[PDB]
Amino acid sequence: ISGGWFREENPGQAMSLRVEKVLYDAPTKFQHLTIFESDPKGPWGTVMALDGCIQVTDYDEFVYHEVLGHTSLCSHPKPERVLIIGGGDGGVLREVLRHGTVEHCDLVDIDGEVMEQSKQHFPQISRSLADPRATVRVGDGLAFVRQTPDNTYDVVIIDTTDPAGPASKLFGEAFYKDVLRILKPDGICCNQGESIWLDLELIEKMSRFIRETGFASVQYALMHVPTYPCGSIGTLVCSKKAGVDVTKPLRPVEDMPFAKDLKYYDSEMHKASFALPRFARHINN
Amino acid sequence: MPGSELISGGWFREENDQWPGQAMSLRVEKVLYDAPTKFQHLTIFESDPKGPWGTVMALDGCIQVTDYDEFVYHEVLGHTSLCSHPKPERVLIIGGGDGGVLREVLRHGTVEHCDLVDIDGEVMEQSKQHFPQISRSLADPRATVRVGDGLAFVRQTPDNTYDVVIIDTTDPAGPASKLFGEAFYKDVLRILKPDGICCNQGESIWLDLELIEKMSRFIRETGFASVQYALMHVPTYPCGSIGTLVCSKKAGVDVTKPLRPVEDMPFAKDLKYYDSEMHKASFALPRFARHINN
Ligand SMILES: C[S@@H](CCCN)C[C@H]1O[C@@H](n2cnc3c(N)ncnc32)[C@H](O)[C@@H]1O
Ligand SMILES: C[S@@H](CCCN)C[C@H]1O[C@@H](n2cnc3c(N)ncnc32)[C@H](O)[C@@H]1O
Repeated sequence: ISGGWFREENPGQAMSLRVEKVLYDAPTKFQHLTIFESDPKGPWGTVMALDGCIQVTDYDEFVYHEVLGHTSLCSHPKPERVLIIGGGDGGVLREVLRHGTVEHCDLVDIDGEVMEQSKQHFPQISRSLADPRATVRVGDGLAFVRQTPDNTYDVVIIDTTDPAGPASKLFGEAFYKDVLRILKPDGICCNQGESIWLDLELIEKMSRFIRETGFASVQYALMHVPTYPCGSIGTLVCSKKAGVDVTKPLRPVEDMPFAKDLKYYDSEMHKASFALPRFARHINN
Repeated sequence: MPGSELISGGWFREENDQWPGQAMSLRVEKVLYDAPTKFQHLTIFESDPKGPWGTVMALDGCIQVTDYDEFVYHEVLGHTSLCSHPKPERVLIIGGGDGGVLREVLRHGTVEHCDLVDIDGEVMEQSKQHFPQISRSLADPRATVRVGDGLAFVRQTPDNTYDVVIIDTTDPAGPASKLFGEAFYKDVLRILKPDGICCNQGESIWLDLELIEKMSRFIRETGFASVQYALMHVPTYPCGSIGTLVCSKKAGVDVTKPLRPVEDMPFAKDLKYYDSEMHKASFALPRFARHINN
């Protein structure tokens, strides 16, 4: 409520944001969705949470959306067809659609209410959802990839909630076999790759099963997000083709017309993301 | 501003008007220390043993160290600076009474002596009592630890005394206030030898960007040839990161690329965060902050 504290806890730590006004707080068909304006004496703006876990804020949203969208597309030689699983807020889709190469993007999120509330309360995040290059569907991403042809996509971006709720299977090897299949030979996959502080064991598990399922290479890109647990998150950037080094940008964004509208990502930051703290560096070898 | 009332209903809550609208919280298993010293409010507590954080120290309600992530800031301060220097033999730490940066500095076989001057002797005594893995080098024969204001210490120190000066302070509100000022950086530039390096506690790009820009400008104006900010990942600092301004007295020095890589040192494998790839990556800043570095 106004003057209280949205508190995110799931051990012995919580990140909290002061509330100015609650805009929406209700059950969807799948999740508990909350949207509030945080204290205007702070920089956060409007905040969206799902099942108690912060998803986007006005002040820092650009980080994760730019890192997912551009690290993957600038690693691809000519990304024309893209799939986003999850991503119902539209942020990754806004970034992907900056690229002049993209002809079509399909976005599939299980919760149609996330798209609706993002259109109502996060116009700068959701502008993309109406673009005629995108087909936006309500549905489970695991079912979607199981109905999708081999060799459909240049890039697949898995922008999901954590393993504990409706995204559970999207962190498993069966799903990843299907993502490898629906990618074209030169395809790239990236995901919501979780934390090196909280989820190191899961990142090592997934990096190994993704490689073993048939991806030629898998590297974790670390990013700074103040409102995600412990202040960061990462993405596993995976290449179907051997001999690809996703840690150096193949097509640097500085050669693109929208490079100077980005707030976080550029080529120095792309290369820097793959340097990991010594305790974690074995992820990237 | 803050003291004992941040410990409320089972938790320490990092509420501060230096970061409005937010607060990191850690749960409290047992308060170990909570009292005003001669200069600051010192709080030490054991966090939830079900969590990883261990013991936690705060000053004037600002989290300073936890057991679990202290290695990050101490390794980055200590090794980014020394690894940027051709032969760092004489080092000064202003602040740093927990000993963490000193522990890292003393890994270096080049160091003949390090002086440490912290205003608050209570911080050193409680670090020895409650953070032994952090404070393990305070009594080293290669260190001299003194209790006093760093502003006075630097003004008394002769020209051309130190190869590296590390300014490991609390925030600008309390006793560290003048350590974020031009007058003080004048003295640091003077006490450095010609090929000196300094670095500091350079605050947050998400909360203090305007302060970082101001320090960067006046450090260059005092006469330092180059100033670059290195960003690092610290979960228990506000917004989950902090930085350091790494400054070269001499021109032609690229502090962003290690001069003496740590990998050619026998203790490289002992570090938990820092290495040369992390050193080079730390100077890459989000586009909105990149003007701090050029
Ligand atoms: C909000 S987005 C994360 C915020 C940063 N863009 C995570 C989305 O993942 C969706 N999600 C969770 N599970 C699934 C499945 N199984 N399929 C598709 N999308 C899903 C969920 O409905 C969110 O809108
Ligand atoms: C705890 S240390 C930072 C935590 C990571 N090592 C910050 C130290 O700055 C000291 N400090 C603050 N002001 C000054 C002055 N003016 N002089 C010296 N040391 C100072 C203060 O007593 C802390 O122990």
